[PDB]
Amino acid sequence: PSPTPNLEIKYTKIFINNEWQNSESGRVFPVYNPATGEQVCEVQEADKADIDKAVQAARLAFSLGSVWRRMDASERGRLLDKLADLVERDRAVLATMESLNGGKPFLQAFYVDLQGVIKTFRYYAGWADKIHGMTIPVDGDYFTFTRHEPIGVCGQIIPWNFPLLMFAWKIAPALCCGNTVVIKPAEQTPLSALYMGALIKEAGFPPGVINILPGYGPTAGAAIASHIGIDKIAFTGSTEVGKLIQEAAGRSNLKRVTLELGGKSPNIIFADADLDYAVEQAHQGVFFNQGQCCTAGSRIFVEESIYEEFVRRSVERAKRRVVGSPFDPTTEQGPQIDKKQYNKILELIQSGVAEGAKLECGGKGLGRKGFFIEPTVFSNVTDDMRIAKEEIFGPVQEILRFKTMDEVIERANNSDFGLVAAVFTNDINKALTVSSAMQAGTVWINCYNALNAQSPFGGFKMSGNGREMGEFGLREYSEVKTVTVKIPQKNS
Amino acid sequence: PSPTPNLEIKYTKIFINNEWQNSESGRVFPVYNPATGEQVCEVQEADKADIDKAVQAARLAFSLGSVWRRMDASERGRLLDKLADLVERDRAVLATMESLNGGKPFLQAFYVDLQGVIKTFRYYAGWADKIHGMTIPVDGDYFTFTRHEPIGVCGQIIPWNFPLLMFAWKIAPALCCGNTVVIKPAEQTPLSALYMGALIKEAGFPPGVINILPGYGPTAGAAIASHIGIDKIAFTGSTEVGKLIQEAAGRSNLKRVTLELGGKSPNIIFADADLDYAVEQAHQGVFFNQGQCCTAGSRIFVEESIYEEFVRRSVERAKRRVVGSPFDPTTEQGPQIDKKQYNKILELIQSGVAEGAKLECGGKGLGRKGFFIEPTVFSNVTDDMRIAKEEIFGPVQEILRFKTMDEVIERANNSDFGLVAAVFTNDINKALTVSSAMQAGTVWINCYNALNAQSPFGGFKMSGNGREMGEFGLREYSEVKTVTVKIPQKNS
Amino acid sequence: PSPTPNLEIKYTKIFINNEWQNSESGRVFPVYNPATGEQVCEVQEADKADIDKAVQAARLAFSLGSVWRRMDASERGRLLDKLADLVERDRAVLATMESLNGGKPFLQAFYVDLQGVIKTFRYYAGWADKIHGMTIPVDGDYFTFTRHEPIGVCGQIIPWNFPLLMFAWKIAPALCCGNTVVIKPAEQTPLSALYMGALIKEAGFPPGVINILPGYGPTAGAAIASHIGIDKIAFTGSTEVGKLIQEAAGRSNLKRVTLELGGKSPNIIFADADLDYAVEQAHQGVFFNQGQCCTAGSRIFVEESIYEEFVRRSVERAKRRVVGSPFDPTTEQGPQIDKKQYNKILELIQSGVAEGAKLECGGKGLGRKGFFIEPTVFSNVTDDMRIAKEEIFGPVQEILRFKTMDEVIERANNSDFGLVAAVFTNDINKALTVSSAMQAGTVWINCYNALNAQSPFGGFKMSGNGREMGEFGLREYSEVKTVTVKIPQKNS
Amino acid sequence: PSPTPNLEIKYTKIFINNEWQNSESGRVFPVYNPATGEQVCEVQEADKADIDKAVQAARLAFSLGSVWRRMDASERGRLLDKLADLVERDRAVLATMESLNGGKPFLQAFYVDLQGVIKTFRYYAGWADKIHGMTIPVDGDYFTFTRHEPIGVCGQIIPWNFPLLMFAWKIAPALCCGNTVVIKPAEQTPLSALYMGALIKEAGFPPGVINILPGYGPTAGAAIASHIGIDKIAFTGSTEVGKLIQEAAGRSNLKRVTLELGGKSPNIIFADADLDYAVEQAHQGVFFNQGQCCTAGSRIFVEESIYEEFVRRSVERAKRRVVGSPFDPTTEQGPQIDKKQYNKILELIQSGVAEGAKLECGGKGLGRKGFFIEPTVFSNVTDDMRIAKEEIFGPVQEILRFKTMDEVIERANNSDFGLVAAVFTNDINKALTVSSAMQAGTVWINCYNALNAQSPFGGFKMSGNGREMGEFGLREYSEVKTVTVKIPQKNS
Ligand SMILES: CS(=O)(=O)c1ccc(-c2nn(-c3ccc(C#N)cc3)cc2C(=O)Nc2cccc(F)c2)cc1
Ligand SMILES: CS(=O)(=O)c1ccc(-c2nn(-c3ccc(C#N)cc3)cc2C(=O)Nc2cccc(F)c2)cc1
Repeated sequence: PSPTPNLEIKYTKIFINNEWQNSESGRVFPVYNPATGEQVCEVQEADKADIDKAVQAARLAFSLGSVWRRMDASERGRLLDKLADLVERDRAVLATMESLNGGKPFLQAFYVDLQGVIKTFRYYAGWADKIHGMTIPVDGDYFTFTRHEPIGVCGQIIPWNFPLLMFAWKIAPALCCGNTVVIKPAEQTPLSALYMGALIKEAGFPPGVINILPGYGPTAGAAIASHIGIDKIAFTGSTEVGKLIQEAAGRSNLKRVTLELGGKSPNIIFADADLDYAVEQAHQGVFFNQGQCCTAGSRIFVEESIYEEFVRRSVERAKRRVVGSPFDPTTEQGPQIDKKQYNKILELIQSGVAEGAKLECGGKGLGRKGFFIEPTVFSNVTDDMRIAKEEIFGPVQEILRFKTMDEVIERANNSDFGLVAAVFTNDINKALTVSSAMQAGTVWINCYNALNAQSPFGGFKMSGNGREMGEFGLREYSEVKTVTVKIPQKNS
Repeated sequence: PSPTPNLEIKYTKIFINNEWQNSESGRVFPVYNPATGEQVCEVQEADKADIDKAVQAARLAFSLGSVWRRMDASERGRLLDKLADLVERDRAVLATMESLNGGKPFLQAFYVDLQGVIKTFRYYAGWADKIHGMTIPVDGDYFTFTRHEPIGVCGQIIPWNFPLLMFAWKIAPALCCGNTVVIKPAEQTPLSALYMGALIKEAGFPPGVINILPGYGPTAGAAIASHIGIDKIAFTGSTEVGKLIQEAAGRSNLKRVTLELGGKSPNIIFADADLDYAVEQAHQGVFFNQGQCCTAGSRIFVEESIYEEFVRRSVERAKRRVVGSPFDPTTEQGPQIDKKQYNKILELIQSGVAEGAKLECGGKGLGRKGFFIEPTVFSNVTDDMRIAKEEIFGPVQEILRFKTMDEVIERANNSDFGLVAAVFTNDINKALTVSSAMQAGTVWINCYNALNAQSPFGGFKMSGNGREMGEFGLREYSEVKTVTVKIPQKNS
Repeated sequence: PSPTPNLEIKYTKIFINNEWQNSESGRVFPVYNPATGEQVCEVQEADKADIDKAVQAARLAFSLGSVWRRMDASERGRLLDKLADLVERDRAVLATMESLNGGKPFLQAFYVDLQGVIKTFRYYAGWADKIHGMTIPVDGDYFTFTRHEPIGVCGQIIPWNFPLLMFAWKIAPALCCGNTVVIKPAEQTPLSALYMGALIKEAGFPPGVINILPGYGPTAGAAIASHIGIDKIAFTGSTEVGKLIQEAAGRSNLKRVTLELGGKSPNIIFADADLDYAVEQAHQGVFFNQGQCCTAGSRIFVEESIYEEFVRRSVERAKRRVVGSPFDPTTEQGPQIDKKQYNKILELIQSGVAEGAKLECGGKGLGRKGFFIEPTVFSNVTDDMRIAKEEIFGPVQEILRFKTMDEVIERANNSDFGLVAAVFTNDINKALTVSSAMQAGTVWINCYNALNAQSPFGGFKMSGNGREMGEFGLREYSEVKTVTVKIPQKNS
Repeated sequence: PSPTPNLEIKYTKIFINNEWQNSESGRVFPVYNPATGEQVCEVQEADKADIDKAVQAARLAFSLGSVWRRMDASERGRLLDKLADLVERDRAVLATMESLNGGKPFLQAFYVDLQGVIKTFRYYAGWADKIHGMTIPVDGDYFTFTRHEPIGVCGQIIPWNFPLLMFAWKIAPALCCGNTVVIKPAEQTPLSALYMGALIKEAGFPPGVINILPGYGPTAGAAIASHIGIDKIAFTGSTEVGKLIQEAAGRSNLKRVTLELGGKSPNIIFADADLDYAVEQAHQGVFFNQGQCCTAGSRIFVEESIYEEFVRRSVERAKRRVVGSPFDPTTEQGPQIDKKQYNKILELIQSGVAEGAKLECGGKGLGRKGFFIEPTVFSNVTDDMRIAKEEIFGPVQEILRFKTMDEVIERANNSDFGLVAAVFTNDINKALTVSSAMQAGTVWINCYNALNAQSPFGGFKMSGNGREMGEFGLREYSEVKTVTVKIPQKNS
């Protein structure tokens, strides 16, 4: 498969009540190609004026007697299935948008990102009419049962590293439970989300059920975060910004909050692991999606006996990593998202050099246009170094060394982040000892980034609150109502 | 049974690491008898220095490979079953200690409060080894499972409405999941919790698993909220302080938060019901626990056919409600908790007379000695009156009128709270339409505040976040960890 | 919608390994139009020889490393969704087949049976990747989890009253869990099942996963019931044959057994109920699909206060019930399935007149061709009469009177059949009383025949073993394997 | 703990309605200690007349509105926890009378059989109030929920090799769900079950909730199977009788059947495991309880590299096992249950020495101090010997040899039995591939026989139907009833 030639950007307006609207201020903002820097198009810039309108529509679409509220639970699933069909039909167009907007390699956005989007919508389409309450045997002459209802208007804010995928992970479980959505995609990458508005209208969702508002964080985002008519907010996923999301939630109307924040995920490589397999898996664990994943990956602990051999082949693998244009089927790594990310990475690269880390390869930017960075590897990294803490959303792999399994566990847990961990060993005792001792929401054994629509995802400690994906992602978007009836009889 | 004669307050210290301690400052605050104003005793006053030492004890008792961690989950239940036995043994003392401290009648404290305290422990004693994760059939050659691990150190702040019940409702699920507890009772009523520390040590819980710290809210409670070493705060109290708890969690720790806030809960009485049963149940929905209940039936909606009849028996019975010492067996209504709330119950009962509301009996007090307030009935209330919109933690009963069911549904959900609602009818259709239409976490049909260890609670909107009790109460003290293992084949 | 004009019966051979085979004996058997008595086509007759080939085809398709065993669970759902897509395209053809071969009125086969067929496949298409095991916190240093694996080859026998719907109800849950199927439709109505064989091959199901063998009971059915290579049997039909299935299973290989055996389901009409609603619903619960429903409300208990006028309204409703050709849109009632059922109904109608029942209307066969019978009503049918005890599969309504809820509860339960119940009342206490105090797998309140893909349904006593549909239908097609790992330290 | 000195069998009569009765015939049957051959006491011999009397008692205690029905589910749990207390109190008495009757070493019966009994009662004491149904979101104006209700009278037939452990594993889940029980202990060892009848009436269970009917299989056991007043049967015994049980059930009233038939469980041991640990767990895998376990533990495969070192340390441990009297503390092996069981395994011991298999030790006995067969170790056994395929419930170890993981999985699955498996290895991929490829209900990794109260236990293939001893054990004793109510409007 190949990218769409030229490709027209048809959808650049605000999506409210299934109509394309201009911004109330008339303003727009540009969207760039991170591989070249060219301005790709311009998008309506939503502000508090537009956010209030979408909440108004989402509230009306959620009132009793509404088509969305009345709709059979199985029919909410059929709409999700219909949406997944339109995404598969336009799988090549949406993958091209993700490449042009996010700098992701095309074949990556086609076989990974778009695959996850389709499978997420298909998975949650099956959960619609299977969200069960319970009947409970309470003391006394009572009949007590439990109803799971939708909370209401759900404001959602998603980031730029996985634009379409995060868009799916946010709306699929929320619609599955019958909520209405007001979602703001990242200002850098709003194109794939706006195209989703066209498919949503094509699938037949009632008006106002899904309202997409592109705009900036301090404007549209802060309007959502403190809106008194919004009942639940879901944010992804900077740990710093997430502090204010949960700050404005409590100061406004006490929304229920879900967070999917960052992490400095460790990756333990015991000496008794498939060496050729571990070096490639730890490399893809760091360098996938230009290092722009919350599930990196940065801290790689390797046992000393195989440390110098692991470092050697990791450097060989990093040097041959093909960095180039996203539309090229040989490219493995695209550019970074923007200049601010590009600057912050090179700063963090220079901090490691100025602190005793061995720069084995790379170290600076690539080319003159866009935001390409060399695949770089820092050796002899210690726990106190600046690059040891501080997540680096870039292609920088950092290899540490360790003795004793008890030491690597204490160090890998010695962190305020607890999103993800990965251990590589062939001893079942070592694998289950570490995985049960890790303070992380997802722990992979002999793999990395093994994500799926069936397995829940989310971090420990300051890596987020609540879990997405799987059945446990449905618990974020429901509200338990208990009903107790006085019974004359009461029998078993 | 009979109140314990000449009972001394043996435990007035601070419970850290299964030991009694003084304030690091040496400060001390007094506890009062609201039926009399007498100073009961003096308790140590904890603060940031003492809270820090409680977190250190709780963090060590939660350490990997601790006694509390390696312990079989089944013995976690037998430890909680043992606590229930000690409470059952010392039942008369605790009901006495709750009567002298909280101002509740001894027999109600004996038959209601402690019956629920005992049941809550025995209930969660069985859940301890029945906390289940899941193995997920997932795409690709993988084997994915989850394990429900305890979050960690849990800070808990309970009010004075039910000093012992709220204490049990908090620590029972937390310890059942395997957490450590840094709990802070209310300033007015910290004694029943301090005796529990003795039973806790007597039962055999390892030192540090439960830390009881009496003190002031803005002094000790804020130290729990802002402590970077606490993984989760669970708060029950006023809605305004719950917003700060929400804000204090985002400003510092991003800890998981469970709030349980105010009420102002509707009580819909239909014409086809039993007036004799509905009058008394609605009367006990207001005046139970001296009107100091988050689930108090504030607004009563009576059908137009039977309203003036409803008020007649209501006011009639409300003149027979005995208000006396909480130790006389005939007494049903004790005193209000203290002077700040005593004056507040009256400033708003003045607002009722000041507005179009029509008083039908009481409204002043008794002189007496403590903080006793007359059983007051109001009538011909309108929806916009301040009193039909202010959470009154006092024995005042406001009785409205309604015509159609569609009107009473809109008038009931028109409030920012949403903890509780109740319907009284014999019609199957009216009982089910109204019960589903309400926006509350708990809906009763032909009963009121019939709670149990089973079934969750609750509830909606600005009244709380999450649910205690039932199975779902456990979900707020667990932590879901996903483990994915690469497998060579994957069959089935 | 209109029936397909002159319909080709294209698929009349045995379906094994996604191929069309002739009978090893070379025999064929005829299929008849129950409304005209004329022959429709000839079908290959499956015997013990053909059953043997199907078993080894289904056994081979279930072997480790096969396509069906290694396929993602989500893809087993994709194939089920595609199968539902192919049914909705050929919805008019299959409804024509079922109307032609079963005597059902066309519009009712199009809007009820075919709707349930589609909704069933869609519902179970979602369950595939959502069948979860559990992780259990057991005593000692262990890690215990559970997998739900498919049982293996499932033999299934379905009746003739809902040929297509029973076909979907049986193969959807079995395929959802990953089993292979050997299914034998009733000899009277094998055609729509054989057309499903073509859709299965078109949908892309691997060969041998589904095998359809049309034939007779003592030949095809008996060979399935006693096959040593078949792991589970699922029979739906008469209670008499249900005893032989559970017997042959014990004599062969102790294969698991599911039974749906029907019964004599009561319908209780209280004077508190909507009379005109209950008259119409209870008349639908007796006469639906020519009275050939296992859930038929054969015994209608009516309160004496409204007995004589409920009876009269029912007689008027029966006298205007339109009987005619299944292809005519005005027809509500078609013919019975064959001469054997036709005679059994006419003999039971004679027993009612003999034992002293008031034949209020109808009671004799209508016309010369086909197997049409007049709508029939009885009265004062005391519990000892034969029509009150024996299950009638015909358009015969039987009305009893009662005096007390406690009396009608005991009378309705006095039966070896406990499949389905129904109470009509507007009081919630009476609705809770009967529904909880009855021995029936499904209790409908103020409705009848409200079947879903989401609700279980099954027998209590001699009316079946286990359930189908809902979540609980899946547990009858899954083996639970427990895996326990000795782990080093174990930290709960 | 020492065995009770001169214990007298106080309880010798049949237990019906919490009363001791004699047999309706007056016939009695003698019970023997197989470690002395001397007759110990005489027990009333139950038969059809006594079985009919117990069913009528069991049916009345289950009738609607009874004490057992109306009783709160949580108090059903308190009654179970009370039984566990009395068992731990009379722990010594129940221990010695299990060694006197069953013939097991006293400290084994004290620290194994009794530990399992107390944990089983206390594990199911918590499940009683936590059996939940579910509310279903179905299509249309309906509200659908399910209730998990007890089936009714349940007949149980435990074997002789774990009289008290099987007694708890049977009645605890049944009573947990609210059933009534008619249980028949083994004719070889009925005494400890009879004492439990005293502890039952001591604990306070209503009369008739549990009835103990000591007798013979072909006499009283068959009266349970063929009784039309019993809604469900649970066997546990030999595969041959279990086939007859499902025939007697299908021939009568279609009662639900769950069997625990046991068989030839394999045990794989790879060369990368600790030999000290592997040979010891393999010894106790087939030598525990004098080899009279369903698991067993029979076919022990060993990799080539360590086979002739495995047998060296095995025959060391075999001739080191101190056989003797059950009361001697230094005794590890006891006597077989009786002479016919003693006679069949010697008939099979010669069916290896004569079938070409090599013997390593034992193979005779030690006199006639009882029915003692000395620790015997085989070697060089092939798969199609009568020894490696049949019912050797004695202390016979069968050490096989295998080469490839693929080969031993075929050779281990090649069995009509397959109740349990076990694999010893440190390789993560080996332990995962083998454990998933096994056709067994329980498979252990680096352990054996590690049964716990929390984990379900059952059999695959022909040993056979149903699961017990977990959450899923509850499913076996509950009936699912669906309740659907027509509501005025959806709103979902
Ligand atoms: C959240 S709350 O602080 O607002 C509150 C509200 C109501 C009650 C309450 N109230 N009553 C009550 C009793 C009698 C009458 C009368 N006449 C009126 C009310 C009973 C309860 C109650 O929870 N029981 C209970 C029972 C079993 C287990 C358990 F854990 C708790 C307690 C606290
Ligand atoms: C179904 S069965 O009749 O085939 C059978 C099989 C194994 C055992 C068994 N065996 N052992 C065992 C003990 C020691 C040694 C040694 N050395 C070897 C095996 C322990 C058990 C056992 O169930 N424990 C248990 C523990 C806690 C709770 C509970 F509910 C059950 C019992 C019956």
